[PDB]
Amino acid sequence: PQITLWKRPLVTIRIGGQLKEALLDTGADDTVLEEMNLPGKWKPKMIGGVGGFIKVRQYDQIPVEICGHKVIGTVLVGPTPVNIIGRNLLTQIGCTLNF
Amino acid sequence: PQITLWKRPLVTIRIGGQLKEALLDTGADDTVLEEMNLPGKWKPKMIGGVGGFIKVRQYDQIPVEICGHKVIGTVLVGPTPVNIIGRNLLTQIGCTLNF
Ligand SMILES: COC(=O)N[C@H](C(=O)N[C@@H](Cc1ccccc1)[C@@H](O)CN(Cc1ccc(-c2ccccn2)cc1)NC(=O)[C@@H](NC(=O)OC)C(C)(C)C)C(C)(C)C
Repeated sequence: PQITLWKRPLVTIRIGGQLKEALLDTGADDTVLEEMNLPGKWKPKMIGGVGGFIKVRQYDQIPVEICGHKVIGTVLVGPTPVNIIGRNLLTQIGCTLNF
Repeated sequence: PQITLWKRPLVTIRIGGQLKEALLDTGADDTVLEEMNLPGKWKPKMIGGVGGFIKVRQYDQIPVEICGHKVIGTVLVGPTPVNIIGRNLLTQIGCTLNF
């Protein structure tokens, strides 16, 4: 698809049994999801945005379905205002900015 | 051009004679520049990112040059860690997210 930017670029994603809305974010290095109890090992990290830092849990090698595209990578979980799909997963779906 | 997302989509912008590096950010409603002086009236605004809110100064109808494209719109100035080009100006350059 070709997504214009008059509205927030929100899509539905699937992570295990859970459907969520998430923002396609070219200004995010990383994918950050709202609080959820994913399986397996995690590492505590801090990530920075506008307004300062938040503490997140880093889970590696997590399958996520984004608009029917299957990706597998790193997901951070923490007190983000919105679910954010960052470049680490945008690159796995083949996303580019065009103008 | 087409910009891949392997690295941060940083581009050079020109504003009022000044060169700046800025991030093309589909996850930003607004364009927000690091602290700088601009002419004309402004008013305070609070904008929220992942780590909370910052207070910025809102300037309307500011011309910006982004990758050869002349745009005019609202620019927020304040304590952002990075210059951000948000959807208000991305729409003016006709940017789409493609995958
Ligand atoms: C290298 O660090 C990052 O990549 N940081 C990312 C990040 O914060 N990205 C910012 C751009 C950025 C990059 C580097 C340093 C600082 C900031 C944005 O891509 C995503 N972010 C994601 C975001 C989106 C919505 C909201 C929000 C806020 C209030 C109410 C509803 N939503 C908060 C954060 N958007 C905003 O913060 C924007 N906020 C905004 O559009 O609010 C409507 C601003 C910018 C206009 C302030 C994450 C923490 C998401 C990984």
